[PDB]
Amino acid sequence: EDVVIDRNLLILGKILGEGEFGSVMEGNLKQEDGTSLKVAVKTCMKDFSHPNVIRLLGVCIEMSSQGIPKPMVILPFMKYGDLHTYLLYSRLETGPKHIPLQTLLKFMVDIALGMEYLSNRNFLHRDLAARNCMLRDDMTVCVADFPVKWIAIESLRVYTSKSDVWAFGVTMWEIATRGMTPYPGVQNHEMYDYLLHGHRLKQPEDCLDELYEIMYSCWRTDPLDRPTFSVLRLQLEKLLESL
Ligand SMILES: CCCCNc1ncc(-c2ccccn2)c(N[C@H]2CC[C@H](O)CC2)n1
Ligand SMILES: [Cl-]
Ligand SMILES: [Cl-]
Ligand SMILES: [Cl-]
Ligand SMILES: [Cl-]
Ligand SMILES: [Mg+2]
Repeated sequence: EDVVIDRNLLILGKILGEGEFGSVMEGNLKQEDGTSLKVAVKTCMKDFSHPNVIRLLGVCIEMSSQGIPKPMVILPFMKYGDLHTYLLYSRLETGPKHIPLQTLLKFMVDIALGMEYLSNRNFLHRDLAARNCMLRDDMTVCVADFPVKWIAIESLRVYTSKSDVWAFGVTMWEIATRGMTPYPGVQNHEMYDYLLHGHRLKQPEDCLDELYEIMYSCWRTDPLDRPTFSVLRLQLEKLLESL
């Protein structure tokens, strides 16, 4: 209840994208200090506080004409949008400049730092992917939105933090390939058999051997054999310093 906001401080606009239970609308939130803030409205998070984890600005429950409730979650606006679509733009003219290797690692580290936070609070993401990572105006990444080619083999139906590491591994692959779909040539219904027979995501063309080892360690068959987010973050931070 301490999260709720009076709708009269909210103005909706265009549609930014399509979400799970409905569409996401841009909007203006009139802040306490009287100013107006650009926000995103989707049409457990308030306890989260971390720069690489999406913050919740509040919630609105607009009543309809018939009285059926229309809940709305107020989130920050990020002009650079989801990270998946950003990777695709970068390899085109007009879009963002060619993303260097170092910057790509900074994305991975940010995500790693964000998952380290949620994993310390023993919170499972259950849907980590490059599409669910947003780029702030300072080009830092934050996790949000908490599908077969991202799910861990053991979960194909048990889920732990080590499954988030699996998804994190795939996300690293998405980033290193600048927006490729996982498992080219393989179809969704073949994934369990494909993984069960020991096959994993192949190494990208220009990717570093020591960067592939890190993301490969995310797909070890035994979840307990996989590294924690704290180990992963430091490995990426150290690989980044060696450039
Ligand atoms: C995780 C979503 C938080 C909302 N913030 C935001 N800000 C700007 C854009 C944005 C920025 C540029 C262009 C379009 N949308 C955006 N797109 C959504 C991303 C997720 C998707 O499921 C729905 C749309 N979200
Ligand atoms: Cl409105
Ligand atoms: Cl945020
Ligand atoms: Cl962009
Ligand atoms: Cl592959
Ligand atoms: Mg999403």
